[PDB]
Amino acid sequence: XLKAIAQEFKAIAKKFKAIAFEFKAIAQK
Amino acid sequence: XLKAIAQEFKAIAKKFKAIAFEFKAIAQK
Amino acid sequence: XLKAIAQEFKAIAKKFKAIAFEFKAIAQK
Amino acid sequence: XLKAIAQEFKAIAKKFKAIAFEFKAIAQK
Amino acid sequence: XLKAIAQEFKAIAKKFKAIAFEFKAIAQK
Amino acid sequence: XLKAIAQEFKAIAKKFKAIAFEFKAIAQK
Repeated sequence: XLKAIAQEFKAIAKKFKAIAFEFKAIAQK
Repeated sequence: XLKAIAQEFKAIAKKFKAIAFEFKAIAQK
Repeated sequence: XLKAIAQEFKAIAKKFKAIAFEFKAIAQK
Repeated sequence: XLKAIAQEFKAIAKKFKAIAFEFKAIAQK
Repeated sequence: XLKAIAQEFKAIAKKFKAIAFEFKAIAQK
Repeated sequence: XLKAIAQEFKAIAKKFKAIAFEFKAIAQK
C-alpha cells in the first residue's frame, strides 16, 4: 502494497500542484 | 476563468495529499 | 476508515463536473 | 477542442462517483 | 470489487493519456 | 504552455495505469 500506492498519490499530488501552478501562469498571460 | 481552474486543481491536489496520508495510515493498520 | 476514502472521492467527482462546466464556458467564450 | 475536453472531464466525474460507491461496498462487507 | 477498481483506473488512465494527446495537438495549434 | 500540461497529464496517465495494474495484484491475492 500500500506504501507504493500512497507514494503514487503523493506524486500525483505534486503533479497536480504543478498543474495548478502552470495554470496560474497561463491565466495571467 | 482560469484562476478558479487553478484553485480547484489546487484543492484536488490537497485532496491527494489527504489520500496519500490515509493510505499511509492504513498501510500498517 | 474505509468510509473516508469514498467520502473524498464523492466530492472529487463533484468538482470534476465544475471543471467540465468551466471548460464548457471557455469552449464557447 | 475544448468541447471534447470538457465532455471527458464530465465522464471522469461519472467514473469517480462509481469508484467512491465501490469503496462504499467494501467499507461494509 | 477489486477488479472493477483496477479496470476503472486503467480506463481513466487511458482517458488522461488521450487528453494529453489533444493538449499536445493544441500546443502547436 | 500547453506542452507542459500535456506531459503532466501523460505522467498522470502512466501513474494511474501503474496503480490500476497494482490493484489487480491485491485482487488476486
